[PDB]
Amino acid sequence: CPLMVKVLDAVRGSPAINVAVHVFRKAADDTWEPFASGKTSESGELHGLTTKEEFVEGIYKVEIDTKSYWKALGISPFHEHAEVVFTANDSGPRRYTIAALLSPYSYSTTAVVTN
Amino acid sequence: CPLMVKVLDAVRGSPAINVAVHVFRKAADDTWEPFASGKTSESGELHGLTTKEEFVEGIYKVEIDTKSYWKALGISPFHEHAEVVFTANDSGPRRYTIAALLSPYSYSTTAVVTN
Amino acid sequence: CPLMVKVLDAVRGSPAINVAVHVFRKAADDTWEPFASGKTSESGELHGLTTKEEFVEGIYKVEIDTKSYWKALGISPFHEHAEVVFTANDSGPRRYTIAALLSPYSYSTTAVVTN
Amino acid sequence: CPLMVKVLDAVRGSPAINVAVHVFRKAADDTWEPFASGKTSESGELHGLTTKEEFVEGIYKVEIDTKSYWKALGISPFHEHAEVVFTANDSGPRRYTIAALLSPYSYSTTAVVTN
Ligand SMILES: [Ca+2]
Ligand SMILES: [Ca+2]
Repeated sequence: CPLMVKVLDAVRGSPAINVAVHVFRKAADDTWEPFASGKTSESGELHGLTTKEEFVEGIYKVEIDTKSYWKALGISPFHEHAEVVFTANDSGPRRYTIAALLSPYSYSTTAVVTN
Repeated sequence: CPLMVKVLDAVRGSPAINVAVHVFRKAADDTWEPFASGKTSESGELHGLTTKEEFVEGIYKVEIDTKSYWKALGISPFHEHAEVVFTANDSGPRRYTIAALLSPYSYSTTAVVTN
Repeated sequence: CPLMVKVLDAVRGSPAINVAVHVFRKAADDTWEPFASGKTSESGELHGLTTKEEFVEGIYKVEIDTKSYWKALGISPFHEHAEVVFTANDSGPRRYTIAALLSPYSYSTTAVVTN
Repeated sequence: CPLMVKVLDAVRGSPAINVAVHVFRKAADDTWEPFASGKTSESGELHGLTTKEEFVEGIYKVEIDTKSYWKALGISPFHEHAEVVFTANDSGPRRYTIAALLSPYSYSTTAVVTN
């Protein structure tokens, strides 16, 4: 599992469950091509987005649908989504965990990169 | 001044100075069109991006060039940039401050919306 | 004004208004003695805590009463308070801003130290 | 394992390894009594601090020795430590994960509380 996403809810102190995540990869013509998508589990984690073979070098965009998360809980949030854009695998394959911490008017995102 | 951007550096404990910031507004055909841009000042702030007349309701993207900031300091960063995407909504007088707190492998962003 | 405190509310996207803040200085016997205190203003800021003459080198604790803030908003919080503990060091002219970003189950704090 | 601590390094995008953590519990005379201590592993996690039987109701302080962490990496940080203070088990036993995200001049802490 070379790409994992973990999302927490800073209002409830809980995993953010059922958060939709869409991953895109920049194509040779500079457009964002759809790459993988999924939703966070009861643990706030999303595994199985991609494989070592498919997850080649490139610029990737991880779009976390924070607005739909808050709206489903009856909350009108500020952001449309949280976007995380990064070059991956430039020095060979790595494992990436993209974490996000959500509040209605704020979020944080951190990358943990391991070899 | 209905839209301000403030950027802080969590490694040096300082304003993030001379950071390029580009603002886009979502067009009818779902493309991002340039709206305003600048570089943060010595206080990490970018004022005068738009005016009340120009800053109508819609979806805006604030792209902060974090990668160039870290590279100018000789520090290896994770993200290509930090993106903040939000809907501006008219509900009484509103001023939007988009704050960002930068680390090489993490950032947070918060919206301070006041009257 | 060598020491300022700024507090933001990540749930409402606003300054955190009327938050009690207590500053302590570490005494010779390793106890915390009261040094300054106040409540944040309508802009979430607390100025005028100390003076250059009084704010000598040493270890300081800034205790932010986050629990009372959330309870006044009818929101259930995790922490008893947020504590920020740091050494003030004289290396040229220095101004310290202690910023805090509050959510019910999470907070961040950053030091902005400028000349 | 009713109390776990996880620490990440926002400069390196890595677990924060070998971070000392000291836990205290407020005694009946209002002093902070030592409760448990440990260090984070190669994964940035600290397990085994306490047991369900020992981890009774109370006010707990989790002190994360961030300064020694940064100093051992050759970095002079701002904070002495990161303190996390909370009432535990008030509505019956819960499992607490205290996460911290470290930068030299900033940190965040979040609590994930599960039943
Ligand atoms: Ca390459
Ligand atoms: Ca009880």
